[PDB]
Amino acid sequence: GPSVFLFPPKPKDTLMISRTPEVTCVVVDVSHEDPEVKFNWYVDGVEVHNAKTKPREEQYNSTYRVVSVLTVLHQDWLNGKEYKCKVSNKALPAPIEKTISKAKGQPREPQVYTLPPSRDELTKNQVSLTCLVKGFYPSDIAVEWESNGQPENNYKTTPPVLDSDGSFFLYSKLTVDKSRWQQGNVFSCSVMHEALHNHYTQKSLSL
Amino acid sequence: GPSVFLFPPKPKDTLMISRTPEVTCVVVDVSHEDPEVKFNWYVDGVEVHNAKTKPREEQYNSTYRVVSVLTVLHQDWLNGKEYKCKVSNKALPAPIEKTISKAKGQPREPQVYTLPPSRDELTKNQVSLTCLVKGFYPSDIAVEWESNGQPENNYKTTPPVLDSDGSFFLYSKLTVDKSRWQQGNVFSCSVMHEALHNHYTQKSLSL
Ligand SMILES: *[C@@H]1O[C@H](CO[C@@H]2O[C@@H](C)[C@@H](O)[C@@H](O)[C@@H]2O)[C@@H](O[C@@H]2O[C@H](CO)[C@@H](O[C@@H]3O[C@H](CO[C@H]4O[C@H](CO)[C@@H](O)[C@H](O)[C@@H]4O[C@@H]4O[C@H](CO)[C@@H](O[C@@H]5O[C@H](CO)[C@H](O)[C@H](O)[C@H]5O)[C@H](O)[C@H]4NC(C)=O)[C@@H](O)[C@H](O[C@H]4O[C@H](CO)[C@@H](O)[C@H](O)[C@@H]4O)[C@@H]3O)[C@H](O)[C@H]2NC(C)=O)[C@H](O)[C@H]1NC(C)=O
Ligand SMILES: *[C@@H]1O[C@H](CO[C@@H]2O[C@@H](C)[C@@H](O)[C@@H](O)[C@@H]2O)[C@@H](O[C@@H]2O[C@H](CO)[C@@H](O[C@@H]3O[C@H](CO[C@H]4O[C@H](CO)[C@@H](O)[C@H](O)[C@@H]4O[C@@H]4O[C@H](CO)[C@@H](O[C@@H]5O[C@H](CO)[C@H](O)[C@H](O)[C@H]5O)[C@H](O)[C@H]4NC(C)=O)[C@@H](O)[C@H](O[C@H]4O[C@H](CO)[C@@H](O)[C@H](O)[C@@H]4O)[C@@H]3O)[C@H](O)[C@H]2NC(C)=O)[C@H](O)[C@H]1NC(C)=O
Ligand SMILES: [Zn+2]
Ligand SMILES: [Zn+2]
Ligand SMILES: [Zn+2]
Ligand SMILES: [Zn+2]
Ligand SMILES: [Zn+2]
Ligand SMILES: [Zn+2]
Repeated sequence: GPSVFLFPPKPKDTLMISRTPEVTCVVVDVSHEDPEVKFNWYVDGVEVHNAKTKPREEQYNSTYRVVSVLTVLHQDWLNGKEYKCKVSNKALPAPIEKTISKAKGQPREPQVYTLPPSRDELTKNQVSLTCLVKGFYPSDIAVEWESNGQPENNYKTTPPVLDSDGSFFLYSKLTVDKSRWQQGNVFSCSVMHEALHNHYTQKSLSL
Repeated sequence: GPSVFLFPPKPKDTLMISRTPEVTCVVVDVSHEDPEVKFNWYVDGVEVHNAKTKPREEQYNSTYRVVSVLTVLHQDWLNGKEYKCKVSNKALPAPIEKTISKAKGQPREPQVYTLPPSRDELTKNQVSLTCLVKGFYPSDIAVEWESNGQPENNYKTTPPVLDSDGSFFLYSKLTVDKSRWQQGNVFSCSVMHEALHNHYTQKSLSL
């Protein structure tokens, strides 16, 4: 019979009040002999009716796939409200329900530290600028780099790593020409996390 | 019918000539009506006969599981030899073969850089000592920390991250009391990777 998958919003969409987070309920392996699908949505057990269901789409394996999208409020998601998607179909002996929420647990604010290149690296043509983000909970987080009101995109960030105290840390590495570093430009590590003030902070790095 | 899984050696066992790396061929879902299992092992297509097969073990789901262990030579594994495990059984329409080798690709030597705590962190009771390992290929690697001929084990290391040039980097974070740092102890980041001389290097960090 059919299977249901319930997907959370994109993490950045939950941390920027200007964006619109949504949860996505996908049903797959709907058959042609029973193609009719009913979604019901609940927020903390209270049925809501503002979801937007897309029309069925036949797949190449002779099944149907159908998606319903529920917009969630910025504050509702961060305050831990629970979103339940119930999918009903004439082939199911009982409806299928799935519930999802923001990662649970007491929040912990990141500490953000920028580290200049190692003295041994200063001999190369490019240098690594390092941003350590530690002590945060939950692990949902975004990191980017900027300089002079422009995105610096030659960077990579590690996944969050579970630290010994139950919080998370990561590192972000930005690679720049040694000349840019020596000329004194200011680089900034930008971090978005639920437990920061306005879910945002910035730390800068320069010679 | 039966399924076969072929496991590589532990990465540290491949990088220390004093250790003994082995590949492990596991067969699961062997039935009771056909419990007889024959392993054949090949190194670069040449059959070898020094593997050590364990006796069948019944599982709680009324199947059998059987394991064969082939020791591999330090140099053979690092030189890219291919290990094939062939499993034969009266229930298979044809034998099952699985092949495994060290991660393939031109090797690249890690650059190892140690970074002292951020100036802003020096106000806390504990500080983070950072070891950046970058530019290495393949991603198999081990990292630990030492001080005064003793293991410093209050550390966490990120997984390898694919960098923009196709090599890998990671970071290791060692947490020590601020007093230990200020008292001038020497901490050392130890790295094992195939492309280092003797697959080993060390970098030290102190105030
Ligand atoms: C018949 O065909 C259908 C349709 O598909 C085939 O699909 C592919 C393979 C084609 O090449 C063709 O062969 C076919 O058309 C099959 O349907 C599939 O069923 C699978 C299970 O049977 C199911 O697997 C589960 O996948 C989950 C992850 O799905 C992600 O990522 C995959 C890529 O890896 C992608 O295919 C999915 O679409 C889905 O993508 C995410 O979707 C969400 C929702 O839209 C996105 O979230 C939104 O994103 C937007 C921006 O994009 C915005 O931020 C919104 O706010 C936000 O809400 C998200 O961004 C997408 N991510 C990406 C990367 O794209 C797994 O989690 C899941 O796992 C759990 O799985 C197992 C349990 O079953 C266990 O291993 C374990 O417990 C795990 O916890 C499954 O792996 C497929 O998703 C599903 N495919 C689709 C397209 O729906 C059907 O199976 C087949 N039937 C038969 C009988 O063969
Ligand atoms: C009937 O029962 C059997 C037996 O087991 C049940 O097992 C558990 C669940 C119990 O609670 C009971 O319920 C039962 O007894 C079932 O057999 C299982 O079949 C699975 C597939 O059907 C198979 O899944 C595959 O697992 C691979 C990973 O296995 C690892 O890790 C798991 C833990 O996650 C562990 O259970 C395994 O033993 C194995 O552990 C590794 O073993 C190797 C070899 O020993 C170790 O390597 C050696 O290590 C030593 C030091 O330890 C030294 O360094 C040596 O030099 C070195 O060689 C390694 O260290 C071990 N690691 C760990 C962490 O322990 C997956 O990779 C694999 O995946 C691919 O899988 C899918 C494809 O099928 C895809 O998703 C994808 O393509 C992936 O690429 C599978 O997930 C189980 O391993 C297997 N269990 C065992 C114990 O063998 C059987 O299924 C069941 N039948 C039925 C019909 O229900
Ligand atoms: Zn309604
Ligand atoms: Zn609940
Ligand atoms: Zn907010
Ligand atoms: Zn033999
Ligand atoms: Zn081959
Ligand atoms: Zn060697």
